[PDB]
Amino acid sequence: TLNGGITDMLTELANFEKNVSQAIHKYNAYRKAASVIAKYPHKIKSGAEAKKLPGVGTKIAEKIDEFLATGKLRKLEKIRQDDTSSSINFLTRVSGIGPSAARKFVDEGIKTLEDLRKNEDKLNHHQRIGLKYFGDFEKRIPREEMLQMQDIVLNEVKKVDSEYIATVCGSFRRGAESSGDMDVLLTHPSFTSESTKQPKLLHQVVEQLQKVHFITDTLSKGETKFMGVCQLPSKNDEKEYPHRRIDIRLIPKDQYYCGVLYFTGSDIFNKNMRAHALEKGFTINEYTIRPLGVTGVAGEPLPVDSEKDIFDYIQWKYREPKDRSE
DNA sequence: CCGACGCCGCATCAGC
DNA sequence: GCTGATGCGG
DNA sequence: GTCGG
Ligand SMILES: Nc1ccn([C@@H]2O[C@H](COP(=O)(O)OP(=O)(O)OP(=O)(O)O)[C@@H](O)[C@H]2O)c(=O)n1
Ligand SMILES: Nc1ccn([C@@H]2O[C@H](COP(=O)(O)OP(=O)(O)OP(=O)(O)O)[C@@H](O)[C@H]2O)c(=O)n1
Ligand SMILES: [Cl-]
Ligand SMILES: [Cl-]
Ligand SMILES: [Cl-]
Ligand SMILES: [Cl-]
Ligand SMILES: [Cl-]
Ligand SMILES: [Cl-]
Ligand SMILES: [Mn+2]
Ligand SMILES: [Mn+2]
Ligand SMILES: [Mn+2]
Ligand SMILES: [Mn+2]
Ligand SMILES: [Mn+2]
Ligand SMILES: [Mn+2]
Ligand SMILES: [Mn+2]
Ligand code: NA
Ligand code: NA
Repeated sequence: TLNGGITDMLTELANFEKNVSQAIHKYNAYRKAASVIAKYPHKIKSGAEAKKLPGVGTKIAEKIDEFLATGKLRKLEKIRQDDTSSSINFLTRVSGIGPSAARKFVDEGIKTLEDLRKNEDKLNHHQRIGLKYFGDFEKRIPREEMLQMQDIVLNEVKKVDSEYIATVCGSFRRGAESSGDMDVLLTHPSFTSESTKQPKLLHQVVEQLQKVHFITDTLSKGETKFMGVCQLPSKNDEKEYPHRRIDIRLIPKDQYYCGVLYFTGSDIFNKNMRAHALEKGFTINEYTIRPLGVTGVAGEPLPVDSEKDIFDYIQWKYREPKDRSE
């Protein structure tokens, strides 16, 4: 892409800060800079030019000047050669292993894929499954396959209870031609902000998808959020499709608009949008947008009858999902 | 300079 | 068992 | 690491 070298550098720095340094704000700062640069419609010729963009400061401007001059960043060359940093970074690529578990594993002499495989008993359930499908989870999902997965989820959901509505969100809803995984928002009239009238609303759906061998494993599961693994069925003599991550979030039906804005994202879009709301005197979560009282305490949920209504409250023009890929 | 940086679900642990 | 901190994830 | 105040 236009400034791909810079955004890659920044993304790598972000990862280092999160996984190694354990500095979440630095991680977020770097990702924010990469995101604003990614969107910038000119090929950046200097750090000064980049510094004009919001989120890009003095330190990043300097790194951009070094990157542009040399094609490299010394700081990253160093980090790349450091054994602890490199090991910690790799372990964190397994779902369920974060910065803390990675550093602990590397402490115990567990630091390669092979090491993990021969110490399964040191992993929790999530981590065990993340390792099992490590290779598959590296692969992206063509949109054509997302469409196939959408049909299966939507039709299977209908067979449990025709009152369910399932909406594929995440990168798919933002129009991506390929997705890292599948994200599904689920509703049912028996679960609203004002009561849960049926039990097992999410469970029933997971069971059904498992029953037809779509869902193959579970990373975690509660009453409103399921994290697992799924796989398209392959044809006769046809090689198997990769295993894919799937996230399903059951949302109170009357709070669909807040939930769908939330689950559509992107994650950076959300951080940016929620931060602006705070600046504007509001707080947005997946359920409500609420006013901030003077004390700084949230008040009553404001009326919402569209995604647009939420943008309006905070004085932002509506942005279609495809324009929320930050 | 500096205080804030999105907001919440589920798994695991420490403490009682 | 419960409750609140921490990890890791959406 | 950045930015408003
Ligand atoms: N998972 C879903 C999907 C949608 N709906 C209902 O369906 C309506 C709109 O249908 P749909 O086109 O599928 O969603 P949106 O286009 O995002 O909503 P709208 O066009 O009304 O703004 C929403 O008001 C919502 O009440 C729901 O309850 N649960
Ligand atoms: N830190 C995060 C992570 C995720 N999300 C929400 O959860 C959605 C799904 O998460 P994820 O699958 O990780 O993001 P995608 O945008 O779908 O990216 P990908 O193509 O890799 O799946 C995001 O889009 C966003 O709406 C969020 O609010 N904050
Ligand atoms: Cl930090
Ligand atoms: Cl480099
Ligand atoms: Cl360093
Ligand atoms: Cl859909
Ligand atoms: Cl709320
Ligand atoms: Cl769109
Ligand atoms: Mn992904
Ligand atoms: Mn996704
Ligand atoms: Mn996801
Ligand atoms: Mn597989
Ligand atoms: Mn703003
Ligand atoms: Mn996290
Ligand atoms: Mn400033
Ligand atoms: Na700037
Ligand atoms: Na991980």
